[PDB]
Amino acid sequence: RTFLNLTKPLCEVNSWHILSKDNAIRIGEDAHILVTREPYLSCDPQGCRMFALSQGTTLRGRHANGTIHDRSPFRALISWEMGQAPSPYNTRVECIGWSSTSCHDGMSRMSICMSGPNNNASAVVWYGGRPITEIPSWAGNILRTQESECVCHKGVCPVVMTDGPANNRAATKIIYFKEGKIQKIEELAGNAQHIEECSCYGAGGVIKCICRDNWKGANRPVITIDPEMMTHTSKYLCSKVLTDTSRPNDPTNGNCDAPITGGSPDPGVKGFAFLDGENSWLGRTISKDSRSGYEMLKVPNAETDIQSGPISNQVIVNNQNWSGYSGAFIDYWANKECFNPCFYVELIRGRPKESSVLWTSNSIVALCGSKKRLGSWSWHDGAEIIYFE
Amino acid sequence: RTFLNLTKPLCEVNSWHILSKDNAIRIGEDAHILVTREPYLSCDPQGCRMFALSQGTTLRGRHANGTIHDRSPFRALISWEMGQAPSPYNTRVECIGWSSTSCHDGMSRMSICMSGPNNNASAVVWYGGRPITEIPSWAGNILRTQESECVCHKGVCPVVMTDGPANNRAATKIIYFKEGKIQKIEELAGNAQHIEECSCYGAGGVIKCICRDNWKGANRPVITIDPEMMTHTSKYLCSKVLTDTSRPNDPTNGNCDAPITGGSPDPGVKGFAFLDGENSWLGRTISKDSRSGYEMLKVPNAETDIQSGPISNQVIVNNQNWSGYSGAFIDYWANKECFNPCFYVELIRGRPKESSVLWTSNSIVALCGSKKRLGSWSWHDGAEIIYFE
Amino acid sequence: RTFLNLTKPLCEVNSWHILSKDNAIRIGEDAHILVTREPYLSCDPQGCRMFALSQGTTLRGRHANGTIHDRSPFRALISWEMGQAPSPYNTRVECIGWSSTSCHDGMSRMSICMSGPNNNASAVVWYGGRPITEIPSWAGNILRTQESECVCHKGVCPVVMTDGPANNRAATKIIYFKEGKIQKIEELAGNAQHIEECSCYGAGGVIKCICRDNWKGANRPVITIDPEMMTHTSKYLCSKVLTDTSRPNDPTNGNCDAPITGGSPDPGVKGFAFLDGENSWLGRTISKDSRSGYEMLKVPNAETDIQSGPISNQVIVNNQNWSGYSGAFIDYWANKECFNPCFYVELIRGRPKESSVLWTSNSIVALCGSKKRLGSWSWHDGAEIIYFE
Amino acid sequence: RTFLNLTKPLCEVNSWHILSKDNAIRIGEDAHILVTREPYLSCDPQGCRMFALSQGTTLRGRHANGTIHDRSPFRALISWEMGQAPSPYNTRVECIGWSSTSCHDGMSRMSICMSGPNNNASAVVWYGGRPITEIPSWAGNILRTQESECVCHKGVCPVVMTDGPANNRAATKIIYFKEGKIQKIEELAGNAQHIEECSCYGAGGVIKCICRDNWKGANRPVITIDPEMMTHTSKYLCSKVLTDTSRPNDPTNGNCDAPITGGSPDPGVKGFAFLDGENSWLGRTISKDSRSGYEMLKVPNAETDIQSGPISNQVIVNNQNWSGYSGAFIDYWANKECFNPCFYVELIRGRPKESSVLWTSNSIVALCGSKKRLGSWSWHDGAEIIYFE
Ligand SMILES: CC(=O)N[C@H]1[C@H]([C@H](O)[C@H](O)CO)O[C@@](O)(C(=O)O)C[C@@H]1O
Ligand SMILES: CC(=O)N[C@H]1[C@H]([C@H](O)[C@H](O)CO)O[C@@](O)(C(=O)O)C[C@@H]1O
Ligand SMILES: CC(=O)N[C@H]1[C@H]([C@H](O)[C@H](O)CO)O[C@@](O)(C(=O)O)C[C@@H]1O
Ligand SMILES: CC(=O)N[C@H]1[C@H]([C@H](O)[C@H](O)CO)O[C@@](O)(C(=O)O)C[C@@H]1O
Ligand SMILES: CC(=O)N[C@H]1[C@H]([C@H](O)[C@H](O)CO)O[C@@](O)(C(=O)O)C[C@@H]1O
Ligand SMILES: CC(=O)N[C@H]1[C@H]([C@H](O)[C@H](O)CO)O[C@@](O)(C(=O)O)C[C@@H]1O
Ligand SMILES: CC(=O)N[C@H]1[C@H]([C@H](O)[C@H](O)CO)O[C@@](O)(C(=O)O)C[C@@H]1O
Ligand SMILES: CC(=O)N[C@H]1[C@H]([C@H](O)[C@H](O)CO)O[C@@](O)(C(=O)O)C[C@@H]1O
Ligand SMILES: *[C@@H]1O[C@H](CO)[C@@H](O)[C@H](O)[C@H]1NC(C)=O
Ligand SMILES: [Ca+2]
Ligand SMILES: [Ca+2]
Ligand SMILES: [Ca+2]
Ligand SMILES: [Ca+2]
Repeated sequence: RTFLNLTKPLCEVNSWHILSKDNAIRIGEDAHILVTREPYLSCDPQGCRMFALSQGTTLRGRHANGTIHDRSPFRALISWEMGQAPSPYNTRVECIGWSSTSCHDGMSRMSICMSGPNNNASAVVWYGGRPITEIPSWAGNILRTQESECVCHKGVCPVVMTDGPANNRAATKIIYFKEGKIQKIEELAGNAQHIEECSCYGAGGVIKCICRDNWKGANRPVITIDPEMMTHTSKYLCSKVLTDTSRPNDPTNGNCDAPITGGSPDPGVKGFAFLDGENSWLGRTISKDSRSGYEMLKVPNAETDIQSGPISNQVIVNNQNWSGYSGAFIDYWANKECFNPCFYVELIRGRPKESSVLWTSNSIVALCGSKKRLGSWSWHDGAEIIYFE
Repeated sequence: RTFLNLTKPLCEVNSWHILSKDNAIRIGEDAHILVTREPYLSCDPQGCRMFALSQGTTLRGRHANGTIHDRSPFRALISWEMGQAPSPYNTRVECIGWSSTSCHDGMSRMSICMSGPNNNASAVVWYGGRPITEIPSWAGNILRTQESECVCHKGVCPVVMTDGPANNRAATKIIYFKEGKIQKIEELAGNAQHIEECSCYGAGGVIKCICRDNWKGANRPVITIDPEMMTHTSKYLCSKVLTDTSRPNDPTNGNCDAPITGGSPDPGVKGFAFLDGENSWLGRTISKDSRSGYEMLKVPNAETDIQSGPISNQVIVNNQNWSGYSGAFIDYWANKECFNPCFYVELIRGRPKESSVLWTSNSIVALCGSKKRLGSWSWHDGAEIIYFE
Repeated sequence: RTFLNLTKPLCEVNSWHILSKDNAIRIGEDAHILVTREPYLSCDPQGCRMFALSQGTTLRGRHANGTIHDRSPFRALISWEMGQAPSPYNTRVECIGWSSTSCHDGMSRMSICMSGPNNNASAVVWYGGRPITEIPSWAGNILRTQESECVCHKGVCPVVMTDGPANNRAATKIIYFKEGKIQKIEELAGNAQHIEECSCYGAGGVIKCICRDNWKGANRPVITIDPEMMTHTSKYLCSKVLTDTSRPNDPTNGNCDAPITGGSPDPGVKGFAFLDGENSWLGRTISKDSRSGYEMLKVPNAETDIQSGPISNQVIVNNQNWSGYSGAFIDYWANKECFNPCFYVELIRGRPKESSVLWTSNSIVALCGSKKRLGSWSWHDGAEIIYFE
Repeated sequence: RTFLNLTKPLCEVNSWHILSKDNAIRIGEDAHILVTREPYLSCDPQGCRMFALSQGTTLRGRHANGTIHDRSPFRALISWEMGQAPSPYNTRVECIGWSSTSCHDGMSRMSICMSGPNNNASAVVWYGGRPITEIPSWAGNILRTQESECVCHKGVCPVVMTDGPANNRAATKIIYFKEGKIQKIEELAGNAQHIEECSCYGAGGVIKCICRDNWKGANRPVITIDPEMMTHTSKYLCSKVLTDTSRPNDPTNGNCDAPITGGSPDPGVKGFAFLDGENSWLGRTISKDSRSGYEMLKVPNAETDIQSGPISNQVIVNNQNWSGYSGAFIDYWANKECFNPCFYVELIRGRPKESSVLWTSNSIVALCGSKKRLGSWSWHDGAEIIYFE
């Protein structure tokens, strides 16, 4: 056991293979499955786990009614063995709250959750399963964070947090942790105009966080973090291939340093990309308006070229099925000379798009890169809504 | 592993951060969750766990009917991973009976349960998960104990027990254990006139037990124990801020050495406080009459000053929601230079306050000290009783 | 770490303290609890576990219907953490069949199950979780064994087995195992005329098995086994206090060497006793006709004196409640200078005594000796049969 | 821990003893049990586990409806502790997909699953719980594999795969893995004309794979693999005792080098055999037409003599009960001088044979060889289909 160092480059990726799928809604139709949303996966030296914000009720329970609501005193971050569906019997409570992140540094796991009222939230930072630090809201408006895993290097794990408006300038900070203790706090710098729900990974000693601009941009903000110097820079993804949801049609040219407006009717969704020159892949919903479908697009130089377009594609979820948030993770402890990109897609079921039921929940699908040319099919949730009526 | 020694001082506390909530009643409305009461938490070198007295049925089961009853041959102390809800599938039986205490001495856990008929109860003392000692009733009237964790120092774990009337003078003893064997027994001494359900913690080589006087006082008795000499003193919390339930209004002056009587209609409830000069916090139900709401009041010198009032407060459970028992615990194995205060609140649902159902049970919330000034909100149970009708 | 040696003497016993109780039937009214019968307990260096023969269905399942039947291809020996109820989620399948025994030699656990048709059953002997040895029926009539734990000394664990009529002379053997391999087989010798379902325990290098004579005696046969020499003798309990069920009134004198007959209407039930001169205790159903109630009786010199009677008694289950099989076990790995006797009572619910349901199952209660004079109460099953109607 | 090698000989087998049975359909009538099919068992240094392809839904759930269907994005290979029934709470996801194999090389477990659309399937190869290698379909027609365990020798684990028509010549390959990495690929060679679903086992440094010819033969193809040279040969079982399902009556002579045609109405079923000169056993369904009943036949020189007939038999499942797939496995880590043959029988319930329900699933029974002459009885599933109507 030692601290993880981000000493390896990203593996070449040409295709995406299936890693895990929990079929939670299908199973939760009759088994005791907790309602969730905002899932992800995170790994450690022993393997990978799935994570999500429980709503403190089962899917078939009468308390599933009303779970469209994002914040309550009944939510908590829970983790479970990858592949299983989350039940009250197989899940570990990482922390209490309604927004979270988590990562392993090679020694222990840090987990963070925000809870409390809108104008007075606080974060609690846990390490090795114990509470270490507490951070009060600094802008009095829903202190909140990534909703996917953080990334560590030589013991130092940066985390992106925001507090302030969802539709206006907000106060974002990069907080650098070691064993759950604050090493440094920076205010967000650079040209990104709004930051939410960053999806982050590391490679070659560099951490990149592709985030959600909920205020103006249909293009995604990118923050580049040096976890050794504990400094960062920010801007937008340059590609004309817009990846936020509710975006206009892709334009002739993207914009590296300003948001591209437009889209209807959603201001944003969590998402991700892996940016590695020619070896760059962008995820997005297939629908430009809604959280339906999901596609991976290989867009060489998407980080630096406003003219970059797709040279290959892979449908992860067809546009006849619902998707949701998407984010990045990597099994940094794999026995490979490169760090292989993985991602998950949250498959939201229920409200508001399916209003024949009273609840909102999701299942999870996750895939990682392949150098091979693999065939594919749609990994939709798979549940029949009529069965819940 | 080594014996825990109470060598550290209490951490400074200015507010309370969320530690855990199990949402047991919400989840138990449709998953297989045990009916409980008298819950608490207790930690060890590896972490913290939740404890409670099962009723030997699930919340939705037909045998949940009648569970307002406190004592039966179908109760047992159970423990389980912090944050999970107590099911028949994830709970460890610590011992059999209907009143208990438990604590880890740094090497192993000691667990104690009382069972039997009112006029002939006995305690069984467990250590390392094996029964070590048995203790028969000495006053033939519901031999009973703490209903929250005991505390250990150099292997010596004092426990406060009582046998005798609930509504008149009784026979309290402090029994000193090491590896589940009786080292010494003392009869209660000092100015506390009635002792029940003590909530105890350790700091700076001194163990403090804040208890319930079910006979006269609305102020809580306080026993101070020297675990090395195995001797003690007792009196009452000096503060005018009364913390028992069914208490009258706070008077102008409290009384260190005599009970402050009054209040209606109930003689008492298990509660707690941390007492450390200016760094003192008293918990109580917000209602002076019923087990509803729960608030933490910072009252400097509450332990010694009859005129001490609150300088701050934090609502833990709003007064439109049910509370219950409350008690102290500490993660004595945390990687801190001080012992940080934690507490839990039992959130009782069902009878007698909610008679639309035939059962009585509870969920749990737990919080710990923070040196920061954190925002707060209500951590009420969150179940809808109508769903159970 | 090492093979257990039976070198310690039995602890002095003056009353019985509660060890465990699973409340399976109460819990199983709603939770997913397996139908069982023929339970017992058995310990190893880490702790104690509960055992029983599942019927391959849950209590509330439609397949619980018809579970009065003793033998099917759907039964198996399962073990689980002491105190929990047996569910499909927390039980380990030891082996497959419809008669069993099990014991730990200090290194690993041996478990044995018989299965197959009446005229052609077979035993499979398991060790450390792997199948070691198979034993075919020698008399073509329901090869069967103890239905409670065996006992090992220096790695040698003798097991008593019977093959032959239940209501006439049969063929009993003592098979000595080591690591699941047969070391020696002996034909039953001595004065016991019929042997079934032996309840065995060890002390001072000697193993005593108290059994059920289903053919003639209402007094119980006693087999004494020397595990080093691998030899034995047999006779009956001498006491006039008869302990099998469906017995006549206790006569003026018992008989050391021949069966005391009589009783109505059933030939036998599994039972046990601890025999240590003055320190001797006999368990039996309170009713002399049916398996109801259960009492422990201290009968000095029960093993040698035909006029020995009780000098103390403890009611374990009141005569208004159903009991069932009873058997011996000891936690040989306790941190004590003596081996402390323990026993369990099988609490049978359903058919044939409770015919308003279609199933037969049980719950378990277990107790151990105390040197103290402890109060007591009835530890009956606690389920309300009407809730299953 | 070392790499396992196959130098030991097969144990002599004269009868079959019961190893395990999970009773999953009986139990799943009321507990939360996953719908499965294509089960098997596989062992490692610690013991054995049960495997199967889940359908991503419980047996009682509404999504059970439609589970006759073999391939969907909702299936996954799951493993669990031998003897338990597969629930959402005790199952490990080995990989995602609708065809699999798995085996332990003495150091870690390799698991492989195929998923994707019929024309573009892909395999993901896992080792030690991590994804290692991906393989795209090469014939573009349902790439598929063994549905029972693979076998490893000195780090090398051969796997047989097929891609192509089910009803005509297809493209079978042997792929040799080491730590999940491809060491070599071979096209099928020899006189076997069609290969599906091989049941494989090792002894004397040689792996034999007994398969299913779904195109022509009612006799079973046999593939002999040398795991050191990484080469193979193929032909058919010589015996007149035909072991596929939907076969004609046994002819007077079998055929070592060509398929024997006939039987109605089904083209084949996964099965197995142990081939060891005189010590040879063939399994098959009792019915020549349908997947009903199951018998083991000892047929000396079945691998080499076309006139070889049975010299003994054992009924495993009577012909009044449904059977299904059957396959081979061995506990190669047993403490024995020889490798003892084991096998399982999949017990299919529901569609198409039991059309009164909407689902298809199964339970499992497994047996291993014995040198003794043990009696036997039928180990059928035991659920009442009426209870599911
Ligand atoms: C802390 C919190 O409530 N986060 C919520 C965020 C915010 O609403 C937006 O990022 C605006 O800040 O996104 C969601 O609401 C959403 O769009 O589904 C889900 C998530 O629970
Ligand atoms: C899951 C689904 O049905 N998605 C469909 C959506 C939704 O019906 C609307 O977004 C509802 O507002 O509409 C589309 O035009 C889109 O947005 O891509 C087509 C897509 O197939
Ligand atoms: C052993 C026992 O019965 N303890 C019970 C005590 C006593 O009744 C009082 O302390 C009076 O002695 O408090 C309760 O009843 C109560 O107030 O809810 C709960 C608890 O179960
Ligand atoms: C949980 C709850 O509703 N509490 C309410 C109680 C209860 O109605 C009574 O205690 C029932 O006896 O009444 C109050 O006046 C009080 O006690 O402060 C107001 C409080 O909001
Ligand atoms: C193997 C077997 O069937 N054992 C059964 C035995 C025998 O019937 C008797 O000992 C007569 O041999 O006792 C029972 O039937 C019984 O009385 O409740 C239960 C047990 O299952
Ligand atoms: C559990 C129970 O009800 N036991 C009762 C039994 C049974 O009813 C009969 O044995 C059934 O045949 O009858 C008694 O006379 C007896 O045996 O002592 C009284 C006892 O209270
Ligand atoms: C990958 C796949 O679908 N395998 C299926 C195979 C193929 O149909 C045949 O081997 C023909 O190739 O056999 C089954 O269908 C069957 O007979 O019950 C079950 C199994 O799921
Ligand atoms: C389980 C069962 O009932 N099997 C019966 C089968 C099936 O009914 C048919 O195969 C359905 O196609 O028919 C038989 O003639 C046979 O196959 O030997 C008799 C056998 O008892
Ligand atoms: C096979 O394993 C055995 C037992 O570990 C070992 O003695 C032998 O050297 C190995 N044989 C080969 C050929 O590797
Ligand atoms: Ca946006
Ligand atoms: Ca009081
Ligand atoms: Ca008898
Ligand atoms: Ca065929």
